[PDB]
Amino acid sequence: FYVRKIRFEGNDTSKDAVLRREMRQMEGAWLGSDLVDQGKERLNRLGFFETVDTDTQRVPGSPDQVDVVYKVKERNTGSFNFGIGYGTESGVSFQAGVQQDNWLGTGYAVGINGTKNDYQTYAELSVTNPYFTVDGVSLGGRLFYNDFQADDADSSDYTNKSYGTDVTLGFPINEENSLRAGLGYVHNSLSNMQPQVAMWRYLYSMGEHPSTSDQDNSFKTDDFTFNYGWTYNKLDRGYFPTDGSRVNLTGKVTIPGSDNEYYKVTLDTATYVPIDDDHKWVVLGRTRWGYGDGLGGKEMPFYENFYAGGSSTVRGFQSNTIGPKAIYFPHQASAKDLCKSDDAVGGNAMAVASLEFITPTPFISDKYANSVRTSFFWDMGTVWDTNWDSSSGYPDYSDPSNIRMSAGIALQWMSPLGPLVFSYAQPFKKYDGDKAEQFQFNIGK
Repeated sequence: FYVRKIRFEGNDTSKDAVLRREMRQMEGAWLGSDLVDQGKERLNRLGFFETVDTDTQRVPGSPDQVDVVYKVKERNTGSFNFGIGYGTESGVSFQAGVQQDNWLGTGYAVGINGTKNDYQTYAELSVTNPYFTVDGVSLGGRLFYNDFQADDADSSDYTNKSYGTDVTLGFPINEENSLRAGLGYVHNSLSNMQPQVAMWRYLYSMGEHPSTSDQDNSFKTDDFTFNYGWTYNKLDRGYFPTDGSRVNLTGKVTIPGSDNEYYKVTLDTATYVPIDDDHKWVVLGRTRWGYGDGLGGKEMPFYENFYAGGSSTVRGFQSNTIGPKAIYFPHQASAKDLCKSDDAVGGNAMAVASLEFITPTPFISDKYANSVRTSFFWDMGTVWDTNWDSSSGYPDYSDPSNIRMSAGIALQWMSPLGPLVFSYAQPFKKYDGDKAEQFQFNIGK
């Protein structure tokens, strides 16, 4: 018996000539099991396969010829994910999931994700194909479920169960630049809303005028959107930058087939300026911007509002407190006129800025220095409601000018339990109903 052809079945991503080198069986030359078995074990030495087996196939219409088939399977192990942590005004957060790129030689990248915290429960099904022509260009699919409990996020009472879809293109415009664009669908099921002037104005705008009696009432919507974005990143290191910037522009727009008629746009900038030779003293320039409104006829959805205050925006203020507050019709909590509250609602417009100064950590003169970052900050921000008709006795929520600020210290440490962050700030400039939260902490999400 003699070998005619040495075939490689399941040679998906590994090259043909590569696998031909790791086996010394000559074509045309006499077949020997000794040379077949040695090629299989050498293919395992490469370690790019889970299972390698030999199968000598007989040639059709030949009493002598035999084809040597090496049936191989590449071990593309999927990504497994799990996450636990704490944070002031977010509480105990659970972030677990699982993604697979090899599924099922399509060759799309499929994944199932999940999130659970005090106010939000999220779940998604992802499907996207990278390469996809010239560069890592993509067309993505997203099937999501979301449950938001406004009372638990420090806002005025309501509950919004969301179901929707995403069809997003991801053009990599540079090594440091990305540009995404997509289509969307979103079903929002608003329920148990607490009556106030700020959210009843949008329901009166949508033509769905409800009751002012008590909490129980529904409002289901269906929307189709065009999503766009851009991400610039020139940060020297990932998690503790010293030089470079990061810009994120992510705005959406409603299609004329949707129930809601609105547009919303956001901008987030981070600028790191090192003032030395060893990048020990650095100045961080962070800014966050947001704007949206009811594009013709009606007002923008209050679930799409902008919020400020807390660990990620303005420290010294409890989560979501900065900006407008709810003006209730009956009573507030556990009367025959309007009731102004301390409970935030957010706004269609917000501007946040922050000047931070990172210094070397005192008391630590070691190689443990690149683990902890000490910073002194000055945080500033405001959120307002464009459509708040002051034509009253209640505060002008349409006024941008009342910008609230804080000063404080910050500590970041790559702790044995994961990323640890704690801040302590004084809210030196506060306005009517703004709630303070001096010490704020966040552990490894």
